[PDB]
Amino acid sequence: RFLKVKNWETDVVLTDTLHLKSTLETGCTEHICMGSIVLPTKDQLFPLAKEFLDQYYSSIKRFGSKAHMDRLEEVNKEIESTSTYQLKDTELIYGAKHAWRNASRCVGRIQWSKLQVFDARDCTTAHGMFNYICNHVKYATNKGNLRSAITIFPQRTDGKHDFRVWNSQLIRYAGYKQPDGSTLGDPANVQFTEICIQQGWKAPRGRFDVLPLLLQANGNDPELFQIPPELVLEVPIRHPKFDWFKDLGLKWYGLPAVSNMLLEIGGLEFSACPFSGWYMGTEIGVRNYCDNSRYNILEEVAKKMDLDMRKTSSLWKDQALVEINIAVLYSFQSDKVTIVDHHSATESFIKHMENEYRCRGGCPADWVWIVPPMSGSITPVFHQEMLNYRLTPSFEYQPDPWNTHVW
Amino acid sequence: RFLKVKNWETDVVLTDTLHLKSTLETGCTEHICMGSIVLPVRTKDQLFPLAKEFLDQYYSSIKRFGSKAHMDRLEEVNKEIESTSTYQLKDTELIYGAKHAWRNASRCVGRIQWSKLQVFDARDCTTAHGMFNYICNHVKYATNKGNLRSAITIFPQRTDGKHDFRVWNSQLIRYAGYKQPDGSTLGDPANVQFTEICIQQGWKAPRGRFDVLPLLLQANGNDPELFQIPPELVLEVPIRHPKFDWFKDLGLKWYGLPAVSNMLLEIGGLEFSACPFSGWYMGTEIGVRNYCDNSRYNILEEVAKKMDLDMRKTSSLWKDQALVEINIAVLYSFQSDKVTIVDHHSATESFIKHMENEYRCRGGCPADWVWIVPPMSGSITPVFHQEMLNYRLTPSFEYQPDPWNTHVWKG
Ligand code: HEM
Ligand code: HEM
Ligand SMILES: Cc1cc(N)nc(C[C@@H]2CNC[C@@H]2OCCNCCc2cccc(F)c2)c1
Ligand SMILES: Cc1cc(N)nc(C[C@@H]2CNC[C@@H]2OCCNCCc2cccc(F)c2)c1
Ligand SMILES: C[C@H](O)[C@H](O)[C@H]1CNc2nc(N)[nH]c(=O)c2N1
Ligand SMILES: C[C@H](O)[C@H](O)[C@H]1CNc2nc(N)[nH]c(=O)c2N1
Ligand SMILES: [Zn+2]
Repeated sequence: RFLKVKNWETDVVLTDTLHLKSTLETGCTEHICMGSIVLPTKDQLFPLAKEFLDQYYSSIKRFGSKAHMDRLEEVNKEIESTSTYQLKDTELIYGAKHAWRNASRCVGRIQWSKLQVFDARDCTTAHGMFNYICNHVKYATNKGNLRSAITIFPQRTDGKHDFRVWNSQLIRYAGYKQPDGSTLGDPANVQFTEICIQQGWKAPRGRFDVLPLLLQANGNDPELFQIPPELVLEVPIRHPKFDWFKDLGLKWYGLPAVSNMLLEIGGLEFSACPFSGWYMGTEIGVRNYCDNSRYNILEEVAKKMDLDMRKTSSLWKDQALVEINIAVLYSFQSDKVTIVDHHSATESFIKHMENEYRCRGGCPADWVWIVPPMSGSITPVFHQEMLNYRLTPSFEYQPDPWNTHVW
Repeated sequence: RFLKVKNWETDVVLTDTLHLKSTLETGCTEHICMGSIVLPVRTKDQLFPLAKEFLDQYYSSIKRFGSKAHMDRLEEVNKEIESTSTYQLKDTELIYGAKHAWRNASRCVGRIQWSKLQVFDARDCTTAHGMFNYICNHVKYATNKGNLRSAITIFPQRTDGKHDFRVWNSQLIRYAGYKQPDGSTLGDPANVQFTEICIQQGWKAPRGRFDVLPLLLQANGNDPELFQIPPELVLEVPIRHPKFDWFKDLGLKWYGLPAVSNMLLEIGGLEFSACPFSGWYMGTEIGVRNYCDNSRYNILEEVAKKMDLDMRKTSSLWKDQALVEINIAVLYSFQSDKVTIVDHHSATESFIKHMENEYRCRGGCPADWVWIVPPMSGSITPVFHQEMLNYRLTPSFEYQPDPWNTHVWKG
């Protein structure tokens, strides 16, 4: 029932009681652990609504009050007659902040309660979506002093009227396969980049082409839109000591803004719900630049540091990886754009765990995702036992709509 | 029912059917994953099925499943069990047994090596002194003057669990750590408690940053007794850096032979509570963990100082810079002295070919992602991008409590 988590660096032991209020399934059984797998009705809706509203009213310390009780009735009546219901603004804001609070894969949740919510449930068209998004981008960016935000489009209905942002992030770079055989730009977005061009995007066909947005309103065929270039804050990448570094022509964008997820609040499904905070340095320096499936630039970088690339045991990949990441951090900082390093992020996430443990009775955390893709054991989270479980409200991965929609 | 794992870098999808032969539990449920938790006397009743399972396995793999030879051995073990309540493994079974425990060790990146394991059978051992000598020979053979070879020594199985063979050291070779009256430890901090226990049994401690602790050995459930590994048997590598000449002046060395002595080898239901095993190091075990954990030698501060890194903001990645140099030094030192070591790139790459081969020939390979991915440079090693299934197969190595917590003293 009660379960302990031990930190093996500090010996601090925490007791998790929050898991018993756990809802969905993990993918694991008594027989098999799936911790490292990336993807493991009126009757159905009311329990979900009730469960959500009970946590809301308890959170505002009016559990069992008439204000509480009255609301449970109204939602039930609306379900029985309308087949869905609408969240109050208070509920929407609480629902959103908690979906982030419950995201077991996010190292940055110390911040969870500072989420600016933009209610875009009155949106009806893709142009409308584009407007709400540009406003999201500008508010969030704040000329480099980034602030967390999420924008919530209308909730699923019969499911054929879904609002969706097709891009996986508001801001990402194109990818083109070349007659050469290699790939120009980001090969993560190759498919999506063709889909855009296959819908009349004049792609400048470069390495760092900011992609156009594909907005789907009300289950309609989606449309292209170019984020005002002045709204996309980008950072040229230089090193505090390697002068030649800029000659690689590396740039990255300041705003990570995840837009392919599904927000579930009290049984309601918000299928377009882009949110954004700010980067941990390693997301760009380690993953975006150094993954083989990505910009994959280690080979070329080590070659400029004059490192011995003849044997893996010289650790040249490792030397170059550090420098690449020093440079990302330095570049963003020089330009006063919010970024956080993995030491500082993970340190803040331990403080946030301890808070969640005494304050909430626990904190679902996915260790595989929380530990940075560099220097794991020199970050405090490496030594921290974490329990992983699915609470609601939540964000959930949804598959690329192009796999789904018809025209 | 088949399960698939994806490699997110290569898009290679594998199909695991071996998880179907798993019986033991994981600590996980449909409602909780305990994937990151470190730790999540047997009756005749339960024993024969475990024997039977095991021997069905052995005979399958030698291609004798169903043979008169297989049925005879089942019957013979059967009888032996109800007559004497336990049973003895044949040699061929013991060897098969201990290879498979390593094979099934899901937290072990070194398994491409599994079929090459030198089993020493120490099941005629009866005293601690007997234990010392078996172990000395283990260490000599395994070392092989720096050209390390994998080995395990198996002392007698548990009986009533009142007569256990134990090695009190968690590794056969490990440095002392001595807590000072001011809170600083002198030496490796992981071994403070064991160090004191040794000191208590009358070991006279040199008290330096690198003293090789004595073996504490328990035979037949008896109290244990001290013993010095002969120093000429203990291969050590002083740590220097290829370009940094001041690195040697930090006075660091490490031992060559990693030899886990605190685990339990279960084969066909039998429990071998002393089965020290040894292989060779992946460099990061020393360079990242042993040296750079805060709870270990903690040399980061000292190394980065000497390198003149900017130490006033963590965002200089000074800590990350110093970590790499230390790891370069470890691999450099070991190669220079011709002591076997493998780097984390080479090791994870081998594990991937191993894993892939293990799906092809065995229908799977249990693997614990959290332990397999190295504790530095995770994503630039290919295991990071590897989906893994973790499950428990027997034979197996199990953790067991430190015995001073359990052992009842005779005095
Ligand atoms: C404020 C700074 C933030 C930091 C530093 C941060 C950090 C991260 C990181 C490092 C990851 C995994 C990254 C990856 O490799 O893909 C992640 C995942 C995630 N984060 Fe955050 N986060 C922040 C803000 C937010 C916000 C505002 C939300 C939503 C309100 C959020 C929700 C999520 C979710 C749902 C995931 C899992 C994504 C997936 O499955 O692909 N985070 N976070
Ligand atoms: C060929 C040399 C080997 C290499 C490079 C290697 C690699 C490793 C590493 C790096 C670990 C985890 C290290 C740690 O953090 O404690 C490990 C764990 C383990 N290995 Fe190996 N291994 C090797 C040989 C062996 C052998 C010969 C056996 C048994 C015959 C074995 C069985 C195990 C077991 C049971 C664990 C888990 C230990 C625990 O849970 O504390 N390995 N392996
Ligand atoms: C297949 C699949 C499943 C899943 N759940 N997720 C993905 C996105 C991939 C995975 N891992 C990297 C990449 O996502 C790209 C990075 N995501 C940014 C997370 C972040 C950081 C700071 C602030 C934020 F608002 C958000 C793919
Ligand atoms: C509590 C607990 C449970 C468990 N299963 N294990 C431990 C040992 C920890 C793991 N990490 C630090 C320390 O183990 C240090 C010893 N690990 C060497 C593994 C190895 C490498 C190469 C060849 C070999 F034969 C063996 C503690
Ligand atoms: C297969 C494995 O689960 C996969 O590569 C994971 C590992 N940990 C991760 N961790 C984070 N933060 N982001 C990721 O994309 C991944 N990928
Ligand atoms: C809490 C966490 O499970 C623990 O610190 C683990 C993580 N992964 C590890 N991986 C290896 N190889 N060795 C370890 O000691 C650990 N420690
Ligand atoms: Zn699990």
